[PDB]
Amino acid sequence: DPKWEFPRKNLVLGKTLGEGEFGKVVKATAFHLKGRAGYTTVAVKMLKENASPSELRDLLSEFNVLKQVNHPHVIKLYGACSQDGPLLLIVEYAKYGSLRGFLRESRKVGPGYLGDERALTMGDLISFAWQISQGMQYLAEMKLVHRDLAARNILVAEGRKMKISDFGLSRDVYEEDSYVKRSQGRIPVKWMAIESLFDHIYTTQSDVWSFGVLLWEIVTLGGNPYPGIPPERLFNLLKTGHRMERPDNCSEEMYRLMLQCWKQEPDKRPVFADISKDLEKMMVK
Amino acid sequence: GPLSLSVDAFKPKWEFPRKNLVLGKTLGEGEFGKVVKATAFHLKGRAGYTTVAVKMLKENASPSELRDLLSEFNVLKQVNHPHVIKLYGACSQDGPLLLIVEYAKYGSLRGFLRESLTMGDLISFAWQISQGMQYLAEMKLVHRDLAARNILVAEGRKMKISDFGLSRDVQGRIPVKWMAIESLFDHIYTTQSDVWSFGVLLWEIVTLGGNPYPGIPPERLFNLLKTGHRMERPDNCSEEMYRLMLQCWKQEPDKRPVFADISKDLEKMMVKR
Ligand SMILES: CO[C@]1(C(=O)N[C@@H](C)c2ccc(-n3cc(F)cn3)nc2)CC[C@H](c2nc(C)cc(Nc3cc(C)[nH]n3)n2)CC1
Ligand SMILES: CO[C@]1(C(=O)N[C@@H](C)c2ccc(-n3cc(F)cn3)nc2)CC[C@H](c2nc(C)cc(Nc3cc(C)[nH]n3)n2)CC1
Repeated sequence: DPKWEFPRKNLVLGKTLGEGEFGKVVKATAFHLKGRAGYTTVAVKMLKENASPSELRDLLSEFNVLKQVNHPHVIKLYGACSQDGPLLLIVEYAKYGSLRGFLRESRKVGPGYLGDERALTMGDLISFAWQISQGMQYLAEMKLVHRDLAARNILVAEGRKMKISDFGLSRDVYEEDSYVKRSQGRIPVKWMAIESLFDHIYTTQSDVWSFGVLLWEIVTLGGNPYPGIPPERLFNLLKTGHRMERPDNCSEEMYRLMLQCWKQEPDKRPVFADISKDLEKMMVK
Repeated sequence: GPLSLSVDAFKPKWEFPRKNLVLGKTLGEGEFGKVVKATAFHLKGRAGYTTVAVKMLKENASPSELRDLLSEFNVLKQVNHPHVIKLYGACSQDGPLLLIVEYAKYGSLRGFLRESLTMGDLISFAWQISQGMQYLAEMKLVHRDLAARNILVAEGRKMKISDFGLSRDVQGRIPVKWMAIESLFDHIYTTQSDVWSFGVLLWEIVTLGGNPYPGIPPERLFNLLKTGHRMERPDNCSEEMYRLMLQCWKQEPDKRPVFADISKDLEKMMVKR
């Protein structure tokens, strides 16, 4: 595609920001990038030499999705180097890294959580959730289930701006408002809705479940969900009716919103436009 | 679904009591799971403590990971061969799912070779793997993920085939650089695609844990293999051995050798030394 193909000579790759088993994200710089003069700091998502067909299909799918979606709280695609070399995916540089990493740092790093850029209040945590909810509102409007919504997969940009990232597992759902796969999914079990885990059904309403898990991560400052519980235990735990308890540092109003997101029946959960309104009513109060 | 049924089913011959397992140091770990050394008291009617390896999931494990671990348990109950990694059992009643397997002291074959052995030792390793694969092929088991990282090196340098989480009897998460051409283009996995992968494993042995297709990205390999290209003859490799690699990488699966032929070729190399 000529609108997205970037000259490889103009990209210069730097240090590794982080790494999986099959791929990595490196800090980079790009010369003469989409009208800009000079160099621009960017992130490059790419595969390792041990890459599977599924990892390659997912990186290709992330590229496809990112060409079609533009939102202030969705990570911005600049382009790709995809001829005479490996597939390099050029995306916006979010300076604070993951939301999980950012929030876990605020425990350790002063001024820290307080109930400018390192001082956090409950007001700021609600704001972060609201930004992500606004991005998911838009992504649900585009007929697009993210599936892997979690605090490790949100990035934190300049001005503490939330950027939904890691679109490799996201699927189109124009067909039937649902994505169903026969085989087992690669979403971590502790972020999955009950119908996704048991029945393999992924909708906007299972992204609402996952968002509920993200809310819990946000208020506990990057907590590990279902702490100490093996992931195989989630099948029986969720079926019988159990959900994560109210974390210390969380209002009744916020916990009701979490419990709403984790209703067994997906029609009884709130849509992303309602979630945005709840968080607005929390903010103003 | 399939996994909720398996998990529930999974929760006597293979149930090891948790109180007799003492987990030791971590041997290594991926994103979603780890392998730890342990001591097992009264393991399968054996006196005292037996050193074992324990595979457990990490707490961000997916359904895919959990299925693979249960699938490995399912496969390893049906197989017993000196060059396949032995299952002793599982802890399923007391906390997380622990899979208890044979302990091989030197780690992965890839890691063993990268530390480094004569050409006779290298040919002996390829033969052992080929023997275990001849056994697996006879048991109707396609391994799928044959590679030097998925072979373990036990005491006396005995090769153990391992990592049975992706094996199937009779989308894709096997790395592109080890997959057969019909696997790449048609998603077909047979004994003859294990042969292809063994050929890549054979290349890894003679290079002392080399990275296959070095400086070619996996995305470009599809069209290089389709057109006819293969890896050239590596250094410290005979004409006889390279010919055996090239035949494992024939496009048509019928033209590739079976594992009896491979073993027979390797038996004929060692007797001529
Ligand atoms: C959560 O993401 C990180 C990580 O460790 N990811 C692992 C788990 C990971 C797994 C698979 C693959 N794959 C990449 C592929 F192409 C395929 N898989 N890459 C990485 C940790 C945070 C890191 C980062 N740190 C800082 C300080 C800034 C920053 N800015 C960014 C990052 C981006 C994309 N834009 N701007 N990113 C990015 C990588
Ligand atoms: C290739 O295997 C190692 C590794 O780092 N693997 C990573 C990449 C990895 C990924 C996923 C999971 N998962 C485990 C799960 F349950 C799910 N995923 N575990 C580990 C490196 C070698 C290490 C080892 N070192 C030594 C010195 C000895 C040794 N002996 C053994 C090992 C066994 C099984 N029996 N005896 N093993 C075992 C782990």
